[PDB]
Amino acid sequence: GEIQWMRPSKEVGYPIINAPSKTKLEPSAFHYVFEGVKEPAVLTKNDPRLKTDFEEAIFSKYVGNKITEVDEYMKEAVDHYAGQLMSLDINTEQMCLEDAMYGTDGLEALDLSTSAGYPYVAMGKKKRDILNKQTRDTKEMQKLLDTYGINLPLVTYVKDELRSKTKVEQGKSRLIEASSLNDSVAMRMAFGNLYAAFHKNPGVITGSAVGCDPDLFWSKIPVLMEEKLFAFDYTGYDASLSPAWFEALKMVLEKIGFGDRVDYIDYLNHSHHLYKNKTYCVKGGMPAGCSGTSIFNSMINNLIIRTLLLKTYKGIDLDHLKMIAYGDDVIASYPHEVDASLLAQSGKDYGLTMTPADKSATFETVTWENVTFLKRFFRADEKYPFLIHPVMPMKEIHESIRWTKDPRNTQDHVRSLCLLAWHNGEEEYNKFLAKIRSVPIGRALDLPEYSTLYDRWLDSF
Ligand code: NA
Repeated sequence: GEIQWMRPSKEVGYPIINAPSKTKLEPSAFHYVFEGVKEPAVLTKNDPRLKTDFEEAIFSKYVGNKITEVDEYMKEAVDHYAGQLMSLDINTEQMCLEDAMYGTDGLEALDLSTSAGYPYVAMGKKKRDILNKQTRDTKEMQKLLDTYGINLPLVTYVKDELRSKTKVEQGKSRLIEASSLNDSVAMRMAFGNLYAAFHKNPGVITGSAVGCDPDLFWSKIPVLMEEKLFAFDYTGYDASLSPAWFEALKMVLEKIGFGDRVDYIDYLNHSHHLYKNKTYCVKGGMPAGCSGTSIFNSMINNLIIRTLLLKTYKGIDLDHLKMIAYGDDVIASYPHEVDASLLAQSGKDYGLTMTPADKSATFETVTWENVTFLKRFFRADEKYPFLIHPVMPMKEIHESIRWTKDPRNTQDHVRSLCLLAWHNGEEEYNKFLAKIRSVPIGRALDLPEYSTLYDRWLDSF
């Protein structure tokens, strides 16, 4: 991805957009009960903690575009992945406005919380004023579509979240490039059934895990994998995507029956954004921060891995590549060992920066013992080995519980963390609960005991 130009929005007929400058994150009642080192990300140029230009830092993610056209290796990758998706008999029919808005089997309703984007953000109009869960009214939305159309600028927001001290000082805050409600709705009408099919089929055929439930899905992943695992991390995946990857995605869509609306992919590839009082044009790069792009980023990841394997290992049998992606995150396997370091080298030529899995200093063999997916390790249950626990280390959980964004959601926040932590074992879980109950706020919470969670897990299969 590359920024073509940037300048005063006024010069191009757009208004100044107002975005919060103060974090909603504040120390929680557990701030001194647990260890942690993360702080709220810098949200403005004037933040005292900054040690470099903020504007430069947040847009440095656009490293440029390494490739223009789709080569022969990418074409083969497209043919193989598209052929694989064809086995799912995905309904190519457009989804009606109602379901696209309020959800249906395999697709959740629009998030009434998130931004409505332009121009609604500048008109002070919220989603709550357009959508009616109880009525499932599409009248209002339909008139807004007719009035403002599609292909609207994306509203850029800085993400309010915890970051390491280094990322804070270097102003390395992540961004949210919100699509207008109009575009979000139009894209779900065009691809709604595709989204539903992926959400309903997490695994090695879709090569996707979006919409998955780790508590249950972890037990299914191992049997789908080939003998030798391989993985790696990407540095700034979304922003690094070159225009060629978007063209390869359109080819996949065309082959599976959506050639009808590949134009929507262009909107993601060549897009314009509004940030504060400026407007800018980007070539390449997947608009980041929102879930609406999770599926497309996952599909593209399937194309990238296939391409690098074909380019690095002529004669590779893709029918035996078994991988599952969630955006840029991935767990993959093949019957034979492969060299991730070599694959990373090939990746540079395609505009991708690949590094050792889980932040290792060197590319080491990936095993069921050290592999992680969505930050969770895999651990067989002591009593029932066939049941696999998704294990997220307590470090991140401890980092999270030390801050709060709303005193009213304290119990939901802590309960969600408990659902993650108990997988670490009864001993660790009880220590976690004991510390929570060492302060008044914690003692007033209704939290599940270990045996209660273990029983509920067994009863969920
Ligand atoms: Na873009």
